[PDB]
This record gives sequence, C-alpha cells and structure tokens, in this order.
Amino acid sequence: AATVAAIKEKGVIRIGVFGDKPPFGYVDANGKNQGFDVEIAKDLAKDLLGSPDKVEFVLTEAANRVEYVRSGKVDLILANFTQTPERAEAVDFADPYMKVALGVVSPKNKPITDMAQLKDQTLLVNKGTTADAFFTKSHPEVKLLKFDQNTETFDALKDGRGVALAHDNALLWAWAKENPNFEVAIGNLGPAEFIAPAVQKGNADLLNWVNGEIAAMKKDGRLKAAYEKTLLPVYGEKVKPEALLAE
Ligand SMILES: [Zn+2]
Ligand SMILES: [Zn+2]
Ligand SMILES: [Zn+2]
Ligand SMILES: [Zn+2]
Ligand SMILES: [Zn+2]
Ligand SMILES: [Zn+2]
Repeated sequence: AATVAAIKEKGVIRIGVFGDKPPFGYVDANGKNQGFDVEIAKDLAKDLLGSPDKVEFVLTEAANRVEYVRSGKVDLILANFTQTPERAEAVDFADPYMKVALGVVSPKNKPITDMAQLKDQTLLVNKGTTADAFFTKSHPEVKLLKFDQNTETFDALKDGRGVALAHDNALLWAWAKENPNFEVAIGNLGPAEFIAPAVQKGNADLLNWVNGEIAAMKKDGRLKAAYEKTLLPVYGEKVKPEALLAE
C-alpha cells in the first residue's frame, strides 16, 4: 500500500538495496545480501515482521531507486541513498542514518587533484548518483562517461576508460584499500550530505514507522552494532564512527 498494515499482511517487506556497493550493500560469495544498509534492513524486518529473514531484497541500480519506490516495486529504499532537495520532490526520506561527502579517485601514477586536470579527459561516474548530479550541475566543462552499475564503473577505471572516477568518498576509500594502484587524491568535494531510507511520496504511515525505528536504533546500539560489523573492519581507526553515523 505500502502501509505498515499492508506489509504485515503480505508477511514480507520488499527492500531496494545495492548489489555491488560494498561495504554498504553487496552480495557475498554464498549469494547472500550483506553490508551496512542490509543490516539496517534486517533489523527493520525483524521489528516489523518478527524475523530478519522476512525481507525480499531487490537489487537496485543508482538510477532506478526513485522509479522502484515510486512504482511500488519496492516498499522501501535502503540503497545507500543520499537525501537531496531534488530527490525529496520525488520520494519521502526518513530519518538519516549516515553522512557522506563526494571524493575523486585516480591512479597513483597520474593523480587528479584539481578540475583543470580534467581538460580533454574523461571522468567516470555511476549513472544517477550524487557524483553524476554534482559534475553535471557544477562542472559542465568536465566530460562524463556514465555506467549503470558500480562494477562496470570501477572496471572502466581499471581499463583506463577515464583518468578518474567520482563517487561517495567512503565508497572510494573502501575500494582503494583493495586497489592500491589508486588513491583518493580528492577526499572531499564539499560538506557531507545525509544518507536516509526512502519511501513512496505520500506514504506517511511507513515513513512514520521508519522514523521511529531509526531513532530507536540510534538510541539502543543497533546502528552502532551495524557499523562495527560492516564498516569498522574496512576503515579501522582511519574513520571515526561519528564521521559516518548520523546523529
Ligand atoms: Zn488484504
Ligand atoms: Zn568546474
Ligand atoms: Zn542498467
Ligand atoms: Zn552497461
Ligand atoms: Zn575489464
Ligand atoms: Zn583486503
């Protein structure tokens, strides 16, 4: 409906998540959904439905997040979704659970640190992300090559299809850790934005329930537990939990 009652009746919550954005949302070698956003999703299903296994996870491209929640394909988006005023015209955001800024990653042998360095060159972005929207709006002089999926986008960077790739910095730090010929040579392109769950526009019933759940997870340690399970192993002491988690 996708109201609380309607979802209880179906016995399963459909949740939009990433398949290829570790450590936020991905699929492990056993074909199981994992990551920070997924842990939050399992917590919500346990409270709503009585069991964390009552989520149907639906793999969502960045560009499809709005459409999937709008059309009813999912009940809720937890595909690491940055809240923006433009997006908020199309969907309703619950209370934020994390924050993130954009960054730019490039090979260590040709680091990119400023926009003039993109002259006559290509920047890679995952289509429909805040990095895509940022460069399109604020740097129209920069030539973009866009791919639907994260794996394609980072593969194109490995293949030299562009000189750099822009995305959430936390993603770029996690990726560069396992790809050490790259560095995040621009760590921050401006103030951090919140990441938040999203429901269909007008769905105040599910929105209100999601808000209470997020708030409760902040207070009772469930959000901190999710960060310790999925994020802390990646960043260690290099990124303080108060830099990632939303108050
Ligand atoms: Zn019915
Ligand atoms: Zn510019
Ligand atoms: Zn696609
Ligand atoms: Zn493709
Ligand atoms: Zn390749
Ligand atoms: Zn490793």
